[PDB]
Amino acid sequence: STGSATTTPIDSLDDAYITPVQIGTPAQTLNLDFDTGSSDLWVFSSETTASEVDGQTIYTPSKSTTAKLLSGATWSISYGDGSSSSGDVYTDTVSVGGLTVTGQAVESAKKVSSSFTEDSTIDGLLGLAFSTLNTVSPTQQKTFFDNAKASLDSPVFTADLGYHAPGTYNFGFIDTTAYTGSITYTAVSTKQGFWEWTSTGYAVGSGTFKSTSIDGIADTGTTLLYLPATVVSAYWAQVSGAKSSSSVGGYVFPCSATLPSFTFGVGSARIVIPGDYIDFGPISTGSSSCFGGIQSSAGIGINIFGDVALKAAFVVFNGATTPTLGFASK
Repeated sequence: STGSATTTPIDSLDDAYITPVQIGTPAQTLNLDFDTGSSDLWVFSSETTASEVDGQTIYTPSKSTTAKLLSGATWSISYGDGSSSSGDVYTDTVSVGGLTVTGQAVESAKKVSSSFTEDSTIDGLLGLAFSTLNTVSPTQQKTFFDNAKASLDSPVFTADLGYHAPGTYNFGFIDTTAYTGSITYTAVSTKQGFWEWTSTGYAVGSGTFKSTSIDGIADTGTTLLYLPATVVSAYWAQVSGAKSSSSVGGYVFPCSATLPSFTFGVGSARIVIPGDYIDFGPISTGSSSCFGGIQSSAGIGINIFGDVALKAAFVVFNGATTPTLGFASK
C-alpha cells in the first residue's frame, strides 16, 4: 500500500513545512513537521503545560478508542537548534495520506521549549530518520516509516518540497511525473542514525565545478543549507556587500543584491539551487540586511542538506536493507 500527503510552508520564507496527520479513532488531524533528521513522533497533547501552548491543535488520547498508554515509557529529545521536549508515550493508529499504522508510538508532550510554543502552526514532529535515534526509554520505538515499511509497495518515501509553494510526501511509491531525467542514487551510512551521504562537489553561480567530497545529512527538519566554512565563504564572496554578522549569528547580504545559484554534486549528477531559494528576507522587519540560505556548519559538527537544498530536487529516501538516497531535477 501507499500514502500521499501534501506538505505546506508555514510562512512566506519556508521556515518549516507542516503535513496533516490523523491520530486516533475517531481521527484527530494535527499539522506535523516531517523531520528526516530525528526519529520521534511527538505531538502537543492535552498533557502539555497550558503555559507552553499557544494556539496549537492538541492530541487528546482520552477521546480515542484505539489509544493505549505505553506504560512506563518516556522520551527526552534535544534538537540541533537548541530546542527540546519531553513526556510520556502513547500508542495509537496514525495515518499519513491514507497510509495507516496501528500501534504507532505517539509521544505526548508534557513539556515543550519556547521555540515550539512560538510556532502555533506546528503541532509536533514526525521523525523519518533511522529508528536507532528514537529517544523512547526503556524500550526504543520505531518510526512511522519503519512501522509502515513492511506494508508498503516499495520500502521508500519521497520528499518533493516546494519553493514558496506546497509539495508532497509519498510513501511506498515513486511518482515518475514529479521529476525530470533520472534519479541519481547515492550510498547512505546508517552509523549516526541519519540519512548520511557524500556530495561529490559544488559550484557557485556559473563558476566551474569543484570536485570535492562533502559528507552531509539529507535533513527535512532543518530549514537552511549548512556547509563547511571554506564552501560557504566561497559562495558569499560572490555576493556584493555580504558578510558574516556575529550579532545576527550568520551570513547577511544587502537585500538589493541578486544571489547566485549553488550547485551540489550527487555522484556524476548536479542539483542547482536557484539564488532565490537562498534569500530568507530581511533580518528584521524593514531592514536592509537579508538573511542567507547558506550558512556554515562550524558549530554543528555535521553538514546539513536542509530544505534550501532539498526543495531544489525530487528526493527519494530508500529504506531498503542497503539504504540509499536519490536526487532528481524538477
